[PDB]
Amino acid sequence: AAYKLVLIRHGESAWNLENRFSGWYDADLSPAGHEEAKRGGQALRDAGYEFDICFTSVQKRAIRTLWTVLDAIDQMWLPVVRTWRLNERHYGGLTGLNKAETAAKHGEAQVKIWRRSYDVPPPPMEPDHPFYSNISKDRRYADLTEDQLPSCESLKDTIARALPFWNEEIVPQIKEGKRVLIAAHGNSLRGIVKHLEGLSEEAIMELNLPTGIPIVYELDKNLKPIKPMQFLGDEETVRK
Amino acid sequence: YKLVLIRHGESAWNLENRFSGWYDADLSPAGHEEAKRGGQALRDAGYEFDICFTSVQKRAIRTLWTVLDAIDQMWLPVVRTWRLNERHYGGLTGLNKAETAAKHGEAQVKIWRRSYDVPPPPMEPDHPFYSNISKDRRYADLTEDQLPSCESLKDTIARALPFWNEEIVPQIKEGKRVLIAAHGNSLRGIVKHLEGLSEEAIMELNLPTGIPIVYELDKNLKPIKPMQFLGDEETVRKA
Ligand SMILES: O=C1CCn2c(C(=O)O)cc3cc(Cl)cc(c32)N1
Ligand SMILES: O=C1CCn2c(C(=O)O)cc3cc(Cl)cc(c32)N1
Ligand SMILES: [Cl-]
Repeated sequence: AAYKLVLIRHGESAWNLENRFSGWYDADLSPAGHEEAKRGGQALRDAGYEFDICFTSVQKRAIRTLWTVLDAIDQMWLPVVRTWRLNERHYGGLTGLNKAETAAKHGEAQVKIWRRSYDVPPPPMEPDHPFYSNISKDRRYADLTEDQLPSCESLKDTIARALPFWNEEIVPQIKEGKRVLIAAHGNSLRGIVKHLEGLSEEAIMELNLPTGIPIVYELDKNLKPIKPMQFLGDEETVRK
Repeated sequence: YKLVLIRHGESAWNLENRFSGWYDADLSPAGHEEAKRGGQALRDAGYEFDICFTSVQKRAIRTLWTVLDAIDQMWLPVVRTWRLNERHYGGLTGLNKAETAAKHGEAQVKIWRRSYDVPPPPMEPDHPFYSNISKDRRYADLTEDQLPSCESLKDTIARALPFWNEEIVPQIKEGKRVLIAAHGNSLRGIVKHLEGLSEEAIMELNLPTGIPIVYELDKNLKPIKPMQFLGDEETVRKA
């Protein structure tokens, strides 16, 4: 094909072990998730992949995934571009709650509505929320406009603010011939996969990208996939 | 304005004592610990940055990664440039002191050590690093004039300072707090421009490794006080 694009979703975080909603909270990788990034980078190294530019979020679990990959493939010298538009979905007032706290406060019906819905956001993260200063006042977002800093996101909102970065900054690099690596999160990568394959709301909400595994697209000159996405790795991990 | 430089520490296989140059040596464990200590000094002092500059050489890049991790600023933008690379030591790259004297003689090696504008011999096709460096992907867009076979110190500073002038100075002037993680001779180039040092003075300057180097600059980017070092009092005095 004309072009080849590689995505990687970061693995287990510290808050995953606590089964807390992270969203925009800057949870680090857990030791296991860091090991996953190492395995994915080894897969890219064995396959001989080369890149010219990398994109990631401003969240350290993705940035550390990308760092671990670049180390494994001996491409630490590549230019790296960080953007809040590749961040995980903003889970609003659910941020920091675990499964039990969420069910206790909102009930199983409302939580299932939020889980299955494409465009119903969770509650806003209000100023008295325990992580409100930690996230909404973090200087890394100081240049966002009032309308851009979200208090909460549905998957629709998340995709809506990720796709502008893809169209304006990633697409030109790809069409310039640069080999792109994107290290990011489940829901932002959902936005990209939905755009690439023209998937339905229901189809994207059923797609669970694997973590720590290189996802390869072969793209024609209009950036439309010529075949299904492929996973890199040994036979076992590729199986699962 | 506040500007921080950090020079990386020890590299693998004693290569900092072997004219490591443009060979892309990794940090040794000890040099990695040096970087962790420097980053911890920066965190203890509560430093914040807005943009970071480094070379295309992984010992500098890993030093900067370690510092960003230690100060919880992995989200900062990072700009890599070959213009901040270590001095290219030509045919000497990879040789220890005894091998250098054996091959070239004491008198010649002294001349290269003491001279500001005489390069070592070029790195030839038979050199074990010749294809490893000169055909490396990362230098593919360099023009023939730009990609060295060897550099005098003058050469190194001449190719570093254009990057300083065109990319770092505008950021300092916009008020962004700049961090630079680079190498001995490229940082020498910056320090020589900042302090207007002479050739003999810059050749006598040996910047310490793993130590944050803080500059306070006025509206003209002219230092207002001598460079200061960060760390516990023990290592600060030493430096
Ligand atoms: O990607 C996902 C799936 C996992 N998920 C769950 C769960 O119980 O597994 C609840 C939930 C709620 C919201 Cl608003 C978004 C979610 C949620 N995003
Ligand atoms: O920064 C330096 C100082 C250390 N140095 C020595 C030494 O014996 O310490 C020999 C030498 C030769 C060249 Cl061409 C450049 C050097 C050299 N660059
Ligand atoms: Cl980086």
